[PDB]
Amino acid sequence: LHRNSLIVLADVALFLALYHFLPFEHNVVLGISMLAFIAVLWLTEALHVTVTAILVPVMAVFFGIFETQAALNNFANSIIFLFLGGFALAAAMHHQGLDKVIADKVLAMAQGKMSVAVFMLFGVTALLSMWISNTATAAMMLPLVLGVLSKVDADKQRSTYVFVLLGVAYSASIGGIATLVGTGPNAIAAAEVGLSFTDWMKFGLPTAMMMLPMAIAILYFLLKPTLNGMFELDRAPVNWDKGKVVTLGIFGLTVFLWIFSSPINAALGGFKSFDTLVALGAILMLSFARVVHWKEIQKTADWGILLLFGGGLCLSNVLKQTGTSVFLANALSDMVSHMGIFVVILVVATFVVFLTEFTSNVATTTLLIPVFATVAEAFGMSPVLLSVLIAVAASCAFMLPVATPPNAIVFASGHIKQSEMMRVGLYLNIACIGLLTAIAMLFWQ
Amino acid sequence: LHRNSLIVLADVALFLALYHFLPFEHNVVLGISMLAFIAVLWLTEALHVTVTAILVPVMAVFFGIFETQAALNNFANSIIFLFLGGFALAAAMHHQGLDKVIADKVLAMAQGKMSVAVFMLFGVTALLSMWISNTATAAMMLPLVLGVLSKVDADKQRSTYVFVLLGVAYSASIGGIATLVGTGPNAIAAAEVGLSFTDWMKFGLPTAMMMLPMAIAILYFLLKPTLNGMFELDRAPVNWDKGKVVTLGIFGLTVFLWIFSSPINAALGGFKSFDTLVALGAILMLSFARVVHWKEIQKTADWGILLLFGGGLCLSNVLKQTGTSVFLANALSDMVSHMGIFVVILVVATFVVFLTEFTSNVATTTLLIPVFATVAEAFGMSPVLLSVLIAVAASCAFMLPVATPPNAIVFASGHIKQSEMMRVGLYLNIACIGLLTAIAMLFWQ
Ligand code: NA
Ligand code: NA
Ligand code: NA
Ligand code: NA
Repeated sequence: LHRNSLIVLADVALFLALYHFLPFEHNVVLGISMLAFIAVLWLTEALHVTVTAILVPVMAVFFGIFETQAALNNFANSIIFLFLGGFALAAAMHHQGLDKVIADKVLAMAQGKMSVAVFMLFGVTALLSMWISNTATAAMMLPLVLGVLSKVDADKQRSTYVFVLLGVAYSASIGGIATLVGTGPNAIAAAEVGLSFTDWMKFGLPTAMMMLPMAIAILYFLLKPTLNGMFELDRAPVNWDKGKVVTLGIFGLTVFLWIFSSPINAALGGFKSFDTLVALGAILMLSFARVVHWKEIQKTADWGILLLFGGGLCLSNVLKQTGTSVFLANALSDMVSHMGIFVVILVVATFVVFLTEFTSNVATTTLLIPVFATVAEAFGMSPVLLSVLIAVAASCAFMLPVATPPNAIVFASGHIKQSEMMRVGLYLNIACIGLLTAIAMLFWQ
Repeated sequence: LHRNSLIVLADVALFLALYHFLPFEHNVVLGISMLAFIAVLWLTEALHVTVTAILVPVMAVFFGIFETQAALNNFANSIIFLFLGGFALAAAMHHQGLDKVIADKVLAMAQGKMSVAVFMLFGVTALLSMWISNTATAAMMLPLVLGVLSKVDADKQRSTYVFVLLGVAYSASIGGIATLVGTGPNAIAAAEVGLSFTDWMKFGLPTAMMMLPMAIAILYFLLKPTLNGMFELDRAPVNWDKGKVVTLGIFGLTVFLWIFSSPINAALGGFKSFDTLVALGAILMLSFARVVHWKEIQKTADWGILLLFGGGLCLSNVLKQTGTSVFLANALSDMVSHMGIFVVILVVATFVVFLTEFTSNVATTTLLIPVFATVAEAFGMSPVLLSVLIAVAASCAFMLPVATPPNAIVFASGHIKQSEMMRVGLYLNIACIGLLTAIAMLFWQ
């Protein structure tokens, strides 16, 4: 009866059709049929992204691709735990309120000017996003933005107070592209290609550094009348209490180890997934130091995403084992050799940047990274480039809401028009396809 | 400064002491020192049970027992997922309110009599517990019990209304010993020795059937004046709405497959952890049938316990790999051969039944099952017996509150005295040590 129940039934039909009708060696048919099936379910979101994630192994197993345990093992991948460590680290500084104090301390640095208020609102949203989340950083910033944009209250004077709402909802998404914790895609890239925390920062941070000015410049150079206004610093001020200095201390130590993971680990006897251990060491320090309880981390942790990661890793392995990765590489062989590597990464960059407007950031990365990385490997090229690219571009959701929760959060502010966001995003999208294809060309040799 | 911070520091000291001072082959020292360290942390609960669980792998890995990934893989064990399926199945019938309707439908079967009210209150709490939880079934029953015990309101007439409060808090714990979903210990036993869902029901259900009458008989034959009273059926009645019949349908189908897993799987081509698949198939059916959203399952699921499971599995493997399992078997060799198998299981049964009053149900099972099962295997005996026994006896917490949340829930009802519970539990404990040692002897050949 429901829309989504039909999409599912239509998909079951599609699979059954592809399964019986495709003219290839059995394994490839199965792999293709599965790929299409999952592809739909994550794009349409007829079933919750995570339910789909769980579906991958159960299928794999039933269609004899893997044994039950072999398939589930995917879910305990070390990056998944690294991300859990990220969730715990966030949970700590939110419950501690260290996110609030970094907001006030930097926001009250601006004396009483709306000019240097919003520019410091974007700079904080981005810096906080690096470690916390997007969905979380946005919902946490909304009250702080509405507080400031209440002096220039005139909402007949909209474009003063739309530049700042849409400003943070992008700064949350751009701040995610900074480190391996922050947004899902980055994790799925790292898990697929085997990146360290300090590896994904070498890519992402430059890109975030580049993109945030480029994004504000585009919002600015539409309709900004914000060089005017005054402040209302209205609420109780903040102060470092029982180890908000300790949470920062652990955080600092954790981030330190993460950056210097390469020499620290090497000069420690080279432990296997060192970053994940650092992330668990975080969980342990944070608990021994009593600074955050567990019930907090259980609420903060998005187990749905943690599960999703594994569902997609499983998929990747389904593609390899069935030889679907190699079959597609053969199929694309003529096309990709006729295309330049510029052409390819331009097409890839464009495809996602717009496909991410329709669908969930992760859901698409969980779909695309496996297909692309594994096919790239069949061609005997380094799957890293394409993967990192997909992961970044997936977080380039700037057009409509429903693209990312940060978009839908500043939108529910019953003010910003559908039409408005759609065309700033349309510019920013293209702006990015440039910047990415540009940077992706520079990170080659 | 805090109590627990010192316990931890004292433990760090203890480890360091055992590590440097024990006079054995390196591996055994390491294994022993670890075993002791963890043993403390789970018994004292100086760090949250789950934080300790995470500590196992991080140790294992740092002390070169396992590689980082190999260690984490423990957490994706198929039973862990089977339990997640249980959490989803529960989440469904609670959000759907199918737990409420099974309460009313059976409670309103009793026309207006307190005699057949409380006897049907225990029978429901136990039946609901089989699938839901203990902590959850208890907190869900408390309002339904206080509703009934408001006609015989006279709390100078306490022992009418203490027999029923303490009655359900035991019926929740006894109902847990029925199936593989229900309480943690049962899962940790199944994961350790490789039990099917239908395997742990062959043990547990008879034991629950036996124990519930035996427990009420002991509460009854203390201070019961409840053959008197009348009903106040006060609140809106219940009715089967949008697929409360569907939730029951899936539930029924799931439970059906679980029981008949053996012939269904065998006549299907023998898939590996069939029960876990059935449990995931539950999650999928429940979502396709739209009957429960995911955000619900993420709230219901105790990820803390799911993580704990893996922490203990890891431990077990730490014990094997270091040969600590074999070293202890050699150490106990003279003692256990001097003891009868009766003597042994009597000592085991007694030890836990009382140790579970001081500590968390799971925490102790996660500690003891590994030690006992792996040592039992070194003796070349079937680790099943001792394990099942420990898992059951761990859920025999009847004395003080803080033993189980169900105990602490009916206690916060600002009525039942410390002294009262402590001596009913003291009888019921001994009563069980009999029943278990009795049954455990019968389940031999
Ligand atoms: Na982020
Ligand atoms: Na998106
Ligand atoms: Na239970
Ligand atoms: Na207990």
